[PDB]
Amino acid sequence: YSFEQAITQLFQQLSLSIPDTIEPVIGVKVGEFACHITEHPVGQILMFTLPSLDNNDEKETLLSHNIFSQDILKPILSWDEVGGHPVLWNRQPLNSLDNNSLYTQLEMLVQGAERLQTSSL
Amino acid sequence: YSFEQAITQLFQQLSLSIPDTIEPVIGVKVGEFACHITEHPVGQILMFTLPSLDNNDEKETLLSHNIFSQDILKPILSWDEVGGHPVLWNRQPLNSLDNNSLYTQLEMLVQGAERLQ
Repeated sequence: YSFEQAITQLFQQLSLSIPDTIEPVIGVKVGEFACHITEHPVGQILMFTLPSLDNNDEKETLLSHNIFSQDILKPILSWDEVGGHPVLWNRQPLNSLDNNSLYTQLEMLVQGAERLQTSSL
Repeated sequence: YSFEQAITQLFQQLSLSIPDTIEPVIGVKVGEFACHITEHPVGQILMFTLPSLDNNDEKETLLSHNIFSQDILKPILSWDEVGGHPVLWNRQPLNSLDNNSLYTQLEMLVQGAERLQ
């Protein structure tokens, strides 16, 4: 199961037109979240977005978002030390995907991005 | 591999006595790190340890340990809000394990705990 085929199916389930040329890093906008999909490392489908973090959130609160859960697609909050900004991402094997695999991954990623903006109050 | 079979092979490699009855959560002490191994969710082998972080590390420094890399066994640093302590963990599918898969996962987890310094 290649990246090309994976993206195709995903775009077919998003009511999106199958791109004639599938770039290495694909961008899909879900609401206000620009999500990027790519193969990294080879054999793994990685999805990531750049969230907005409340400057008033402590490290403990941010790290609490990364505790393991029963959903292996729950995204991880990290820092692009170099880029100087947060990176939220998830990941799964390209060889064990199901019809709804990629959609759920993208959905769990956005859901995680929304939770991060739900914390100030 | 069933959870029991994976644990048995790992313990043989670590030369550790295998309990008569294998519990769902299994611990192993490596150096100064107590590591816990369990199947969660079903079909996934989860390992985690409770590290001691450097109080000098800022928010950005701690979260930088979580960026994705080429090694899918690189551990994730998180926090248990109730216990009030950090939790470092990694995970991989039970259905795609090899002879040294769990040993490598444990090695990567401890290596990560050491990098937190």
